[PDB]
Amino acid sequence: RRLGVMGGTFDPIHYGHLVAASEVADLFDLDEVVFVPSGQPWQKGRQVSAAEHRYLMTVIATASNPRFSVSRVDIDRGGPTYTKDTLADLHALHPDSELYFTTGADALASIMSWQGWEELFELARFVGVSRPGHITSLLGQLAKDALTLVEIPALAISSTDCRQRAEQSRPLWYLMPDGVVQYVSKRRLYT
Amino acid sequence: RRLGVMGGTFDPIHYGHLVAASEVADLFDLDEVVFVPSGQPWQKGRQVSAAEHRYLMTVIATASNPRFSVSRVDIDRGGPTYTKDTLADLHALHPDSELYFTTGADALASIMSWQGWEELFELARFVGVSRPGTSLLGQLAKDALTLVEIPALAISSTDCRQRAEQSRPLWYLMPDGVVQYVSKRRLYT
Ligand SMILES: CC(C)[C@H]1CC[C@H](C)C[C@H]1OC(=O)C[n+]1c(COc2ccccc2)n(C)c2ccccc21
Ligand SMILES: [Cl-]
Ligand SMILES: [Cl-]
Ligand SMILES: [Cl-]
Ligand SMILES: [Cl-]
Ligand SMILES: [Cl-]
Ligand code: NA
Repeated sequence: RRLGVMGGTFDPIHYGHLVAASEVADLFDLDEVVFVPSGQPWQKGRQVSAAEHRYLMTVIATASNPRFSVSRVDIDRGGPTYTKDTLADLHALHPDSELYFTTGADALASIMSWQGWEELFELARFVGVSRPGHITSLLGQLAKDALTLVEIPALAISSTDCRQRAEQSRPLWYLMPDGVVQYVSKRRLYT
Repeated sequence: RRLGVMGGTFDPIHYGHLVAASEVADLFDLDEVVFVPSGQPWQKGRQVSAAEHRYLMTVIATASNPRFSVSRVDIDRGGPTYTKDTLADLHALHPDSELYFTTGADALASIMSWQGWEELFELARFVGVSRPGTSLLGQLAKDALTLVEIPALAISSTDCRQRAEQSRPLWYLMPDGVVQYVSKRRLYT
């Protein structure tokens, strides 16, 4: 049994993320993908939206898919979110599943540089998903089958662009599910 | 009043097309957009799916949007489409609207090359849409048309058909109803 673990802040989630999870599930024959919204990033950058907003947008976006679910392990843990804690928690909850941790390739590079990965690679296989656009030699240096990079055209859609459109009152329709568009608007998330 | 005319083969329609139409409508303050599935393209290539399938997928995809609708005028005319016929038909149906014709930059290049572009520019404002990344340059230089980049057009009909052929999932690249219509009609097997 194989379980995908889609980590991110999901601020907001959009169709790029959903396509990514669907394609990774297909490529690696995953039985389910669990979306795990981050609790509080250690990574330097923008202040993220309140955790319950990012959780609810992720539930709304994934509800209709019988093979997707959403986990609160990172939001409920307390303190900053580390990938190794996420995988430990999910390994305990799903003891017989091989874990496939999936996130944006850039984000994954930062995790590996800052946190290291010998312990991470013992816990899960890793998949970095990248927007359309020497690194192979580097990938050959890594443990066999430990890390795969996958290009997803739909990741031309970005959370940054979605937030900027919302701030500028430009339409979000068809970049993300209807329910997420309306949740963003009626809770006034990105003004 | 301003009306967008979104021409395409829509084989299949996908979220890239819907984002593009929505973005053009916002940029140009269009009151509505009419999608017009075309006949067989002028350019030599694959035979597109039967017109009824492409029309139904476009209706399914746009039904929920109050500002979108679908027109049969090009598929009922028969043959490859002259854009001046499309614009004459839509002008008669919306005679007080200024028309904005939008299509893929590649289709627009074929229009400029094989159809009478001088007559065409009297009839509508032309907008080409493309994903980020030559006679068309002469008209752009004169501001006889405008090109708009749409990131979601990284999603392409070619990739959607290849995925269907290989039994790979189409979820979230296009509305659920289109995914299921493609599957249960076996369109790209
Ligand atoms: C840890 C690095 C050396 C290494 C991990 C395995 C992947 C093949 C990534 C590699 O990173 C890079 O190559 C460059 N890089 C990126 C760019 O991240 C990617 C990711 C995938 C493909 C290309 C670039 N970001 C965001 C970094 C942050 C800190 C240090 C180096 C970083
Ligand atoms: Cl993103
Ligand atoms: Cl609510
Ligand atoms: Cl009118
Ligand atoms: Cl002509
Ligand atoms: Cl049917
Ligand atoms: Na122009």
